[PDB]
Amino acid sequence: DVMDVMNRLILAMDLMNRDDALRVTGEVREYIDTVKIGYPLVLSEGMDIIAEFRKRFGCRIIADFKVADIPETNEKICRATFKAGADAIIVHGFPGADSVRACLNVAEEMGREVFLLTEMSHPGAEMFIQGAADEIARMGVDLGVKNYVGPSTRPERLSRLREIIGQDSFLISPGVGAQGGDPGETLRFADAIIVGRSIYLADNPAAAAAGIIESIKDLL
Amino acid sequence: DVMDVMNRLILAMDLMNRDDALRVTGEVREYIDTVKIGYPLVLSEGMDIIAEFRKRFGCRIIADFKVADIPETNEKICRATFKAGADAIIVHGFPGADSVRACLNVAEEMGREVFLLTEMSHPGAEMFIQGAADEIARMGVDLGVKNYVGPSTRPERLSRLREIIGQDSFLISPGVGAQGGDPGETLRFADAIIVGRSIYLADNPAAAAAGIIESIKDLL
Ligand SMILES: O=c1cc(O)n([C@@H]2O[C@H](COP(=O)(O)O)[C@@H](O)[C@H]2O)c(=O)[nH]1
Ligand SMILES: O=c1cc(O)n([C@@H]2O[C@H](COP(=O)(O)O)[C@@H](O)[C@H]2O)c(=O)[nH]1
Ligand SMILES: [Cl-]
Ligand SMILES: [Cl-]
Ligand SMILES: [Cl-]
Ligand SMILES: [Mg+2]
Repeated sequence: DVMDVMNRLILAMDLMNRDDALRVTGEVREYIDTVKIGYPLVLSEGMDIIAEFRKRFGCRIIADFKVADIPETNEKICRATFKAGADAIIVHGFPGADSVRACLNVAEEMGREVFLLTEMSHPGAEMFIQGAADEIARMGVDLGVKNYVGPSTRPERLSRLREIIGQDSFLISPGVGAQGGDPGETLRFADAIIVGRSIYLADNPAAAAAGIIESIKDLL
Repeated sequence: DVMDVMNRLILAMDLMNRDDALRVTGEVREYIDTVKIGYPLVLSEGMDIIAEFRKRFGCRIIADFKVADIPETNEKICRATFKAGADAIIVHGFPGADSVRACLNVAEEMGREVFLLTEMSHPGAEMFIQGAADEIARMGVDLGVKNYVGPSTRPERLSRLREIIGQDSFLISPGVGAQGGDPGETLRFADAIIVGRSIYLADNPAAAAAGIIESIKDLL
């Protein structure tokens, strides 16, 4: 009972121009039915971009908003985001359980899903997030979180996060390609990989996506 | 050399419809010249609301976006935010130094300021953020950050943050009113207080703002 991500591949659409974002997403549509839309695109083009993607493509939308406020503000952010048509939203765990619970409550009420971001993929994540991440994950499990995000760039950490959340939980993982993570190795632990620049900056994004999929063909 | 906030009072405009947000801000305009605009309003009404506030009120705009992504994405968020006319942006320190530096770089390029959020005001902040907060503040100092955010709801923690950053740094503080923080006590340590619901949900927002100011009149 998890979202059925085509080819285990989620596009991180972080182009900031509507025309370019629409073109590239359209070009890879035969390979990907799940698109992660974040603030680079939303702050450049408006929340109506979610509407436009739904209209143009047959794609699920994950709003990567890394929600990280107090409970009252988190509730408002989630409400606005789901109102706009996002299927799911990504929330930070480091602000604590009440902040996460606020998002879960709105998602339950509105019939949508929360993804909990545990450890991040960039070097700075080692300073504070890494040391909290196992506990953030355990907190997620205690709160009944079913969907998680963890880092492709640290296979040992991604493996531990998978252990904590169990095989039944859904885990997606960014940092593949540009940040150095390997698609096949990441899919040992994650249900789906998130890929941005490797696809959207390619001369031929469709060929780039098809190439990633070919490399993981035996894992589909 | 620091931001000059009228009446040491920053309005947290978290109403989610344009008409109400503009009306209430108009009602209190004689008391403030600095407005914090966050995702509740921006995700509901669009980034164009920032220019509209500048057109109507001439106020400074702090974009409270809790920026908490990897460096590459942080750059794009800051660029989109400053393009919309924000004077400053609030950035989480928890994701580490590289993520903060990404924001500082864009702010310098566009003539804007970064505010570093150290400890948060809500109960969940105790789980992970609080234990990292002094180190996050020292990181800010090392990075040359001059503007900080810390919690009205824990004056002893707010005082410690002031100690770390020094008297020359600029410190603003939310959690006043609704979350239990006291305006005058908070201004012992913060340069300015952030106030949302105690004003914008009041029967008479102007009288609410006037009342807060009366209570701190000997601190102005
Ligand atoms: O830990 C994380 C969490 C993320 O959401 N992301 C997001 O995943 C995407 C990665 O894109 P890319 O493949 O271009 O590196 C970006 O949208 C980024 O904001 C990440 O890189 N690391
Ligand atoms: O630690 C923090 C950091 C914040 O930015 N905030 C923000 O400050 C505002 C507080 O508003 P209020 O006065 O209604 O509690 C909200 O916009 C909230 O998102 C906070 O409450 N605590
Ligand atoms: Cl709250
Ligand atoms: Cl770093
Ligand atoms: Cl909590
Ligand atoms: Mg007083």
